[PDB]
Order: sequence, then C-alpha cells, then structure tokens
Amino acid sequence: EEASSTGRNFNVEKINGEWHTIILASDKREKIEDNGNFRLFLEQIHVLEKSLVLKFHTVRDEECSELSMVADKTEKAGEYSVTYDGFNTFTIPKTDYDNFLMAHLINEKDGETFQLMGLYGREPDLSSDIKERFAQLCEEHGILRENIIDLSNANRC
Ligand SMILES: COc1nccnc1CC(C)C
Ligand code: NA
Ligand code: NA
Ligand code: NA
Ligand code: NA
Repeated sequence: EEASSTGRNFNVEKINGEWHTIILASDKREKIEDNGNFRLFLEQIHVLEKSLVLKFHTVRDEECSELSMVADKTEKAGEYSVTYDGFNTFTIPKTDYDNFLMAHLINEKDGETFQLMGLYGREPDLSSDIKERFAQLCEEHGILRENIIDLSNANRC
C-alpha cells in the first residue's frame, strides 16, 4: 500500500525511524553537487505531534558532520516547513513506508527558488525498479535525469 502525505489515508507515524538518502535531484544541480548545502544524507525521521525531527549528516573533505532540523506542519495537510539555507516547504508525494520515501521540496533564498526531490530508503540502497519510479516522478516535475544524482555509493560515513 502506498500513500502521499497530502492524501486522506496518510499515516505519518509510519514514516518514523531509520532512513537513508539514496538519490537527490534538483532543477539547480549545484545545490546537491559535492559542495552543495542540500547534499544531505538522511539518517532518521522522528515523528512528533505537529513536527518531524530530521537527522542528517553532511560530508566535506571526506569528513561527516551531524545536522538536525525540525520541520513544522503548515496550514496545508501533508506539508511541512523548515528553515535551512533559506525557507523550505516540502511534501511526500509517494511512500510505501516499508521501503521508500519520495519527497518534493521548494526552497526560497534571496528572492530565488529551486525544486529538490529526494528518494530515501529504509536500507542504504533501493531496487532499480524503485529508482526508475523516482526518475519518473522527477520527470513529472520538470527535472531532467541528468540532474538526478544517485548517492547510494556514498551515503555512509
Ligand atoms: C532540508 O531537507 C532536505 N534537504 C536535502 C535533502 N533532503 C531533505 C529532506 C526533505 C526533502 C524532506
Ligand atoms: Na555542476
Ligand atoms: Na502552498
Ligand atoms: Na507534486
Ligand atoms: Na510538491
């Protein structure tokens, strides 16, 4: 069974726990390239009453650094906002809770904006079929595959 955070049957408690960044995508590719602020490796999602605590690590010169962020529910169901390198809002267009989670985020900084899409897995990698489903979801948002970066070969410290 699958759901979308904006859907009526979404059960947020079911996305609690361990997650790993498998693939990131963006219509501003530099944001997720080696030195980008959005090249974030998710570790866990802690589900609270009206927020999600997101725990990540970032990488620089082969050195990991821990980063935690709190995302608050907005006025629209299934949407959350969080301040990080500008103002972000995001939703989870598709997840099956037990294997993958696909997120779509809009960042706004210095009067500009860009889209970020992320595929996270319960294990450190996902099947090629799920990775293809993610590439299709990116295409529906106008993000070319050349702007999709598989990070499954570099998501561990
Ligand atoms: C700031 O959030 C993020 N930034 C980079 C990568 N992934 C996320 C998780 C979101 C999309 C739910
Ligand atoms: Na580039
Ligand atoms: Na909106
Ligand atoms: Na969408
Ligand atoms: Na969206």
